[PDB]
Amino acid sequence: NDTVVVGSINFTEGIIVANMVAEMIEAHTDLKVVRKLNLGGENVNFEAIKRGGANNGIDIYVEYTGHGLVDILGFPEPNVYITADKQKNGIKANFKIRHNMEDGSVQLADHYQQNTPIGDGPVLLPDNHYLSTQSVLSKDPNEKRDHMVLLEFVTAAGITLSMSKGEELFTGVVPILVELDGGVNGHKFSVRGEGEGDATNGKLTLKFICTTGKLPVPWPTLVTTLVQCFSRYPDHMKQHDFFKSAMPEGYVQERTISFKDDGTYKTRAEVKFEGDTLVNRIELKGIDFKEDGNILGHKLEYNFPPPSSTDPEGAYETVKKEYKRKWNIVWLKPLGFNNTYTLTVKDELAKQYNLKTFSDLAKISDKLILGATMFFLEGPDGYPGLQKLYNFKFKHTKSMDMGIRYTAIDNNEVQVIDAWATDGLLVSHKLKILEDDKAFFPPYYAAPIIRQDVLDKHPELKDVLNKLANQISLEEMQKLNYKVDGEGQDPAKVAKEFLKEKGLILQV
Repeated sequence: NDTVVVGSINFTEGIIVANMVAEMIEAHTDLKVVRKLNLGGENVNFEAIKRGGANNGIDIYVEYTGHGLVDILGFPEPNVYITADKQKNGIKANFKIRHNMEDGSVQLADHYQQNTPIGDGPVLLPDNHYLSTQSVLSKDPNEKRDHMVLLEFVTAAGITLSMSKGEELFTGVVPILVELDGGVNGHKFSVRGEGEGDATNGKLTLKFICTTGKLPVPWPTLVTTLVQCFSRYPDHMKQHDFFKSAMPEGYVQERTISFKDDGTYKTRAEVKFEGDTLVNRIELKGIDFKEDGNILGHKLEYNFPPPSSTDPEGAYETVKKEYKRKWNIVWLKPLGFNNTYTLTVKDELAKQYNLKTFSDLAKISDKLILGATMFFLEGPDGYPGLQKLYNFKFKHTKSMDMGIRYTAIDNNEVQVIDAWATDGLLVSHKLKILEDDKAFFPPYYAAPIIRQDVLDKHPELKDVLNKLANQISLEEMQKLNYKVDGEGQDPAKVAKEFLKEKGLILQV
């Protein structure tokens, strides 16, 4: 008759699902369940489970795959979106790097990038596309200087299915020399990197050494600054490779890297051929940095995010793998619903304009008004990035909180609203969810997760909580959330009755 702590945030769905977990544990084990309400941040349950029931924490809670992937692990290494900068005869790029910290924090680094050809020869000005990079950081146990070994795989994509003279310089393996002279808050340092790039495979192998003693910043903060000419452009996208077309004269790459709540890097680099060697010479100035912050205090983990989702189940397997390795938290089987953020329209408008996807809406955005939450319109991963990816051009966008957007779309003041996919008010307001076809919002698959040691003390918990696998669909979770948010039913009572009518608990 041991006790385990199940945690829940003060949100309808969270309370319902934690009550379900609790009732399953108590119905199939001799264990007592302590239901702990956690109030606060988005990872309040994550810190509660890292603490554990032994120290006023929790042992089990229902986590979401996308939340863990994005805000705790900083998964996928961003797809770097590249656009033509016609005024500069070059390209622009913006992206976010998410540096991991040991405690589950994420240091954001917003990257703004300008590339301009060095010579006056013609270059490829690309259609909008992206470069996907997978970076692996490692160490040479025989190297006593501050150093980083970097292995990178870059592939171009974003365009559905002969070459410049500069790409002819990339048919084989090209030696790479990288020189960085940097100053961060007055701390001067130099980095020299030697290696080789192979653009036909998109592979980069480099060894960077701080030649001036200890590096005052963490090595991953410099990975993006310390050779996109070595990206692998598939045969149908080679006309969009600005970087190779600018060779051998090369290009100037300038970047502003804004570390959220910390200083900024401003980098200017010349990327060019010298002899056979592709040389990247960089000047870096870092300013406004807290000397005890994540960057100057060396609080970032020595890694880059693990590789992307080639398998549509590899997202969940990635959170499982990383949570077990870093904090010994076991991800159990998913509950079965994807509580992703979404745009919804009244179903009759969707039927009138044959709307099923976000891009169908983006083709008609200029006619429609968007009434959304501040959470959506102002989130660093909300409406800005969604608009840039879909080129949303809504007639107006109105900030509507405190129930205003629901009544607004009901009264046709607004035609599109943001919502959680399991919002209980969606069906009662005859609203249709549209599919994020470009996958801007991460899938949010709910799955119980448990400390590994708690599972060692009571190994029966895995099966008892996996009895809920694929047992709650999006529609079922919607109906229960409506049972709590439309009618005033008790979340514990709604949960217990759902589990009873599905036969998941033995009572009665």
